[PDB]
Amino acid sequence: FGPQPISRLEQCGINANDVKKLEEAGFHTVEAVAYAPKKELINIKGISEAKADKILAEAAKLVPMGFTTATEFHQRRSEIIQITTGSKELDKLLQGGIETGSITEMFGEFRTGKTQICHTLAVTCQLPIDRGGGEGKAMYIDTEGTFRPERLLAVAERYGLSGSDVLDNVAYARAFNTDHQTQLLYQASAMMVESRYALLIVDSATALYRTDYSGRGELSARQMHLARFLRMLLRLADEFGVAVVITNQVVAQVDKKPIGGNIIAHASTTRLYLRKGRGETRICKIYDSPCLPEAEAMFAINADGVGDAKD
Amino acid sequence: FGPQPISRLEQCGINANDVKKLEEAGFHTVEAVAYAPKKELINIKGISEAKADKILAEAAKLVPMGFTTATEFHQRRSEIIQITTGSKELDKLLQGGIETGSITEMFGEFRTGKTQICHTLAVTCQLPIDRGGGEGKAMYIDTEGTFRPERLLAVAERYGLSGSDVLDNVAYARAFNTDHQTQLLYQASAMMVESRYALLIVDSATALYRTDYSGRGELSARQMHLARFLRMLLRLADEFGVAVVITNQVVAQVDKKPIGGNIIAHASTTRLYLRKGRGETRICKIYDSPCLPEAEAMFAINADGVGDAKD
Amino acid sequence: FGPQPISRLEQCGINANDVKKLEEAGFHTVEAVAYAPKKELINIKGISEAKADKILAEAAKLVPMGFTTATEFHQRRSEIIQITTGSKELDKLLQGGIETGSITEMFGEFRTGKTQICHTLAVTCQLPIDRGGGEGKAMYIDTEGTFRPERLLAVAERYGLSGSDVLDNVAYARAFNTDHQTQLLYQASAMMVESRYALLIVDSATALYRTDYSGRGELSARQMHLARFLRMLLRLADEFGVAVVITNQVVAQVDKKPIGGNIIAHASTTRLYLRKGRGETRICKIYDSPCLPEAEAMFAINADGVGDAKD
Ligand SMILES: Nc1ncnc2c1ncn2[C@@H]1O[C@H](COP(=O)(O)OP(=O)(O)NP(=O)(O)O)[C@@H](O)[C@H]1O
Ligand SMILES: Nc1ncnc2c1ncn2[C@@H]1O[C@H](COP(=O)(O)OP(=O)(O)NP(=O)(O)O)[C@@H](O)[C@H]1O
Ligand SMILES: Nc1ncnc2c1ncn2[C@@H]1O[C@H](COP(=O)(O)OP(=O)(O)NP(=O)(O)O)[C@@H](O)[C@H]1O
Repeated sequence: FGPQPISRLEQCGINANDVKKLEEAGFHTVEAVAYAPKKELINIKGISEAKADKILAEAAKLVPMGFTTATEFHQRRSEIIQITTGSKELDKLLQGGIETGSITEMFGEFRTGKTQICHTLAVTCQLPIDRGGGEGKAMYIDTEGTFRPERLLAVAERYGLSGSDVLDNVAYARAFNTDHQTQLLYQASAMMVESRYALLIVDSATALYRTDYSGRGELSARQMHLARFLRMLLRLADEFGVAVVITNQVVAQVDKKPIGGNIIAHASTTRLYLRKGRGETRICKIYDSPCLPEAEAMFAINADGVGDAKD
Repeated sequence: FGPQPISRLEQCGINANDVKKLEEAGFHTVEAVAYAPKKELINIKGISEAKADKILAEAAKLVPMGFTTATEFHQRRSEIIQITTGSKELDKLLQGGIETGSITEMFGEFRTGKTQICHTLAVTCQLPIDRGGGEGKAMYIDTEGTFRPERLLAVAERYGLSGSDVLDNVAYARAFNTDHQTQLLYQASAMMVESRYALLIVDSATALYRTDYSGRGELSARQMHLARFLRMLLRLADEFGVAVVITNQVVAQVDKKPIGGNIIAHASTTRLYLRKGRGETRICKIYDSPCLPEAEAMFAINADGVGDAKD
Repeated sequence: FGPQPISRLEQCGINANDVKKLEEAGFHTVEAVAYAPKKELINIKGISEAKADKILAEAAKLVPMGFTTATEFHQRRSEIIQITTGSKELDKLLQGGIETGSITEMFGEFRTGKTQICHTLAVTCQLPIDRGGGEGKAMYIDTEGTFRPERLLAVAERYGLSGSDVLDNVAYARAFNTDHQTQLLYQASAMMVESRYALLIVDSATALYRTDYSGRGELSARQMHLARFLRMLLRLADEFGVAVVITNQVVAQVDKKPIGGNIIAHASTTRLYLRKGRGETRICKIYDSPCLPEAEAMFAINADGVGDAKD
């Protein structure tokens, strides 16, 4: 029920031809269709004045904000679900868990468990609201080929759900390059129209972007392309309130650091760092998150997935 | 009491039809209606000569400057309120605080606390004049979705005010694109007609402008659009004397820098830089401000908001 | 004593009605009334032949040049006062200072100190001729709202003058748009009739002109309007010999530059560039000035105003 469909903005100014171009353009709702600047709609082989009428009409009949106090907004935030991670110590750290209708991503070294957390979340989101993760199908865009359904099965056994049913409600595709990476998101937006989603794990979203192209010159272009990809996610984030989790790679300071420069920085509504401890033990620390201060946690990696310190 | 309303410029040349177009055009006062060039009024389906009469009539009965010495002006500046930041060290830096009827904005890296300062100011402005921040409702245009009423509650507890009352006097809306960004300002101007305002925090005003469009070609257009947005703010700044605070993003030099190019530069009646120090500690330094020289400060981020170096 | 009044051109052809229109037209002298071509006077609801008689009469009794050698003119240039800047290094650069009965303007980046220099000059012009700046009241048209009387007080303390008296002899108004910008100049011309003036700082004269209107189309109009504004200044420059200083904004080359195209180019009787150096230090360099070739200078910004390199 979360969004209002495109076929709803059919007041008296949605003809066949009019709405024959908006869907194909990549608009499968009224929200993301309003959210768009005159700039957007005009660049899609429409008529200047015809397209302008389309905007104003929909906008009046979509609640396009206009200083709606703060008390009312405060209540809005109380209704937002927070997904459980499976570790009590990790849950405590997030004062509940991973926020929806936001951007939340972790980076660390290889072996640290960023890929791990994603698999665990893919299952934990397939539960009753009362048991943390609220009902809603999970989508996984992997870029590393590090998807392992077997890992999901072990998590399903811990939480005592039918593996086969859980795997029906997690959806997968592999993005293989930058242009594909962006392109895949348009398919994503269509997917969440038909059925209610809760979760995105985009495995290594930004990690592809380093091998992708350039290096040090015509990187301007990379930052532009990433920023464009990232704004789309955020569009997708407020439109439906699906929870965006991105995986990140790191680079040494050489004079230990989340890659992609700053563009990813300003995007992040919540940041996390992983590093390896002794044996199976691992450390998560918050980096940048508006809500709660910087804090550390012990947790471990069990055969059941991401759990508390077995010791 | 700060402005004179549109229905005041009703001497003998404000008919129904005459004043039926000025409001809808985006004029909710006599100040901003005078401040306008013949250019402005003429571009709004009015009559050349009819509109010209409207200008001259209002202008004579609005004190449209004309070399009113400097001693008189000096006294005017003594009457301007300076908002407190909550950190004594930070307050000292601004020889009182954030000037009203101006443009004051900070930029830094992610995690630095630009968003932080905004939330803190949103509360500090809801106080008696004697306790720094003068009485007058706060308006928050966010673009990042980094608004957290919870953060405001912690600040309210420190200063011992009713959270619920404070949240009634802070107003919120999210701008989602360039055209929306500008559009939202027209609603803003109407808002401050009905009730007395003190504060604007526009979170990431300029930060939206990078993902917004183009890059390196047809950027001319971006600068034009930003400059237009920025002049409107300034219009709003002298008209009512509401205090404008803008958040900014940064870009690496690649051969560390406030984005949007120079257009934002000339706008700024006061500039600030934030960077991260060791632990919870942070550094603010002044950049460009006509009044006081370049100086540095230690401050920290407490659970109460932006405070002094706990140490 | 600098000009001859309008009521002086009352030989035998200045009636009530005749001189009832020239003042209101914007003529408060014989100089600017003579400099005007037939075109001017005829466009102000006068009689063709009546207005023609008005021209010829005044012209005969105003010394309207007529190829007056070179040697005599050379002596005229020796009598022109040159205002001090307060920095010995900066003074040396101008072989004395800012020429009067001319157009002298600086541009640079934000933070560079163009606004700074203006404030400093506003005080330095309130002195005995022997101490640089010659006696005569200062007028400041600001467009940015970057006027700070406090800055003038610090300068007054250095030069040991009564702040209150100095502020009585600096006059201020804010121009808020193009039409206002031009309009304000007519009030200016009247101001200098009653009392002897020395100085104009027009803060950001041209800087308003970019946000003002258009962009890339119907810019021909901007050029026309600026050129008209600029010619008026020059009229004001030869008429009274009041010293015109204009502030300018800059634009990136995008393939660092004084804004407003070429029209400002030909106007400039002397040009200056500012850029930031290390710490409080700044560099001024001459651009285009007929008199002395291109040279560079170190100077600094002290709490006393614009001074020499403290080091
Ligand atoms: N079934 C399992 N039970 C317990 N531990 C496991 C299991 N499978 C793998 N591990 C270990 O748990 C750790 C998890 O980190 P891992 O998620 O593999 O890092 P990562 O995020 O994949 N790095 P990248 O390869 O760049 O994506 C590894 O060090 C593995 O050896
Ligand atoms: N309740 C709290 N008490 C103390 N510290 C906090 C609290 N909440 C968050 N923090 C931390 O304080 C810092 C504030 O910086 P922050 O305001 O989040 O940067 P920012 O301006 O939001 N960057 P952006 O995400 O681009 O808008 C962060 O590094 C947080 O970890
Ligand atoms: N009282 C003071 N003493 C010493 N330095 C100061 C003082 N006040 C301001 N400054 C600094 O001196 C510099 C002067 O430049 P400034 O005149 O502010 O540039 P500008 O011409 O105003 N640019 P714009 O904002 O476009 O008009 C700034 O970088 C200030 O931080």
